[PDB]
Amino acid sequence: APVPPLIKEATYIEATASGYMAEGVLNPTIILRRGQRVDMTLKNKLTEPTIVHWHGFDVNWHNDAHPSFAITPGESYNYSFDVVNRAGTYLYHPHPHGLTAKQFYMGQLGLVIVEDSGSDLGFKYGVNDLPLVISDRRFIGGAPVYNPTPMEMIAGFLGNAVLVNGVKDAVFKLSGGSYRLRLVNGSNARLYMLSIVKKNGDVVPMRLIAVDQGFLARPIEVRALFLAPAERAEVVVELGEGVYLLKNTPFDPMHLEMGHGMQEALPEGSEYTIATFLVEGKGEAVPVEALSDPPPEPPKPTRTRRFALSLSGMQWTINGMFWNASNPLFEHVSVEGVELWEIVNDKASMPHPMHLHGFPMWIIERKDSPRQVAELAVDNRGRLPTDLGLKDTVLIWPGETVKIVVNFDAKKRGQLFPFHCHNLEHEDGGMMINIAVK
Ligand SMILES: [Cu+2]
Ligand SMILES: [Cu+2]
Repeated sequence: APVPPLIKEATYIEATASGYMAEGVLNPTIILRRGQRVDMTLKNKLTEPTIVHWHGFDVNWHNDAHPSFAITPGESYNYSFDVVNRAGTYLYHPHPHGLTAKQFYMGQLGLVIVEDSGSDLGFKYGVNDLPLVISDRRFIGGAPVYNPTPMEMIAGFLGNAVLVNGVKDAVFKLSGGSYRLRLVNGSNARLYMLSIVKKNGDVVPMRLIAVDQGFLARPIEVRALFLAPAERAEVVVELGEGVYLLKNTPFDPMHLEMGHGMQEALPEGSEYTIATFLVEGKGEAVPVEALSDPPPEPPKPTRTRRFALSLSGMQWTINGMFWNASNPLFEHVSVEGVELWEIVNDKASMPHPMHLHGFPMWIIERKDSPRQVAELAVDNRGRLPTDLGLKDTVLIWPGETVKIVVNFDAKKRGQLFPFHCHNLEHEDGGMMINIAVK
């Protein structure tokens, strides 16, 4: 069961080409307590600028940290803030404009686990509480390469092999029993439709217990789940003796941005094995029923804002806007109070996992979703099981409209927070804008 080692005291971290180094260990999982103080210094050991982003964290833009605060090689940057996020699985990764995709892909990506009273639900990290960070790489000669062509910058860079926690053909030797699996899409662009199945047997139901920003009100059994870049989904499964497989099952990738898609070595919608679970012996049963940290009801919006996701020529845009490299402080959108955002993805487009920094989002409704998505919805608002928890990254399919509500807390007025697609090629391509809180 190869998973990232834990790091209790993350006071110092170095950004290296192979990933974050702290205490001699690469990309360790930073575990924190809701309410505790974080204080750590980032040192840039790269040959280019960089900055760490605490994905999904409620912090000020200085501790976000905003792309404009990126540091040069040799410099350091200090983060100091109180952890006010709910128990959940978050991430820490690079955010320098134009260089994020490569740094991320070459190795810079770690997990941030926030714990609170009773959040471990009886599971032990590294034993039966397993984070599965799924990523893909394009191997040439057995080594990963990141050489996106202009067309791949438009569509997203897809690898020809999928890894779990940095391991190719990932295999887990487990004992029979209950397992909490923290599914994390750590890929640059690849979308997954995840299912757990008994080898040459049936699909194993997964009980979804948490997403990006924490626990759901109650567990929700699902058979498959879409997981786009940066989305997180924690599920509980009961494994008996035998062989189980974490797989990608068939779906329509909907690459309609430039005709109908390009030739791929490992088709996004093809069936393939992500990880193998060799379950042998009798292990511990961990009863899960009550999740004691429900998500709050969404607030009442006083203003509706429409967002159009479109490809303008060779430039991905949001309401026609895109990042201004010459002015990283440009205020694309001025917001205040509680707003309802209607995010509409063009038909001649591709799925985009939109992510908002600094403020979590409540998913209100999905409309005009493709059938493969509509069939998975569990309420009359077209919402998916993952849409039922508080989120920070949501997938919007071509032709689909996803409505979300966000509380732009007045406490953060005067600060800038990025709103962008988490497909890293799109992000580096400029599909990111600043949200200015007023
Ligand atoms: Cu973020
Ligand atoms: Cu995108």
